[PDB]
Order: sequence, then C-alpha cells, then structure tokens
Amino acid sequence: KVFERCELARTLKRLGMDGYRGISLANWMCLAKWESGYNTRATNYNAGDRSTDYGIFQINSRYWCNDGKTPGAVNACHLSCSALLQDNIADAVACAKRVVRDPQGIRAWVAWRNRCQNRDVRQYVQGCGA
Repeated sequence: KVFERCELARTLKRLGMDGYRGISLANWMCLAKWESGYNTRATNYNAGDRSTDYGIFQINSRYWCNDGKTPGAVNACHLSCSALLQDNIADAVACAKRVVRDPQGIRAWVAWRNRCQNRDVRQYVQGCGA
C-alpha cells in the first residue's frame, strides 16, 4: 500500500513513534519518504552483499528479519521478512523500534544521514494534525 503523507503521520503517532528513543515523528516521516516513498511493498535487492531491504522503512535482512537466502544473517526482530511487506505496518514499526534501540539509533539508515539529518524536516508533518 502507498500511504498518503498525513495518513502515515497520524498512523505512526498512534503506534507511539513520536519521540521514540528521542526520535521525533518528522524524522520517521523523512526516513519513510526517502526509503520507500511511503510504500509498504517496496523491496530492494543489494547484489553487493546478497541482502534485501524490505518495506516502508527498507529494513535489511542481514540483521533484522529472516528471508532464508541472506548469508551469515541474523533475525533481531524475530520476524519473517514477509511481515515487513504487509499493508498493516504494526510489525514494521515494532521492528523499526528494535533497530533504533541499538547505539546508532536513527543513524542506522544511511539515507537518514543524507536526506534528513540537520535539515528542516517540519514539512513532512505540517498540517497533518498528528
């Protein structure tokens, strides 16, 4: 499913993402925007290391979810990567929460550093009533 901006903003707030481990809602919005375009079925195979990014937050199979074909991988979220491709984003959110519980926090996603860090991200949540 492709979420509309404010729809996603309100959904994430309801799932408790606002301020989770110090990360504001607008930052999560910026991340979802640049990672998937707010699309839950987005997948990206990385030919370089044989891992695949899944879902709205493009979570990587090498550490977070199990897809069986990624070599020397772990499954920290204890989820099949299939779970990160559902229209209902509850599992993707629970896994995103697990990712930021690691020392790097939101920095675990390089796209966040490139397109969100130190920028005015208010625009991603303006007018959404979230």
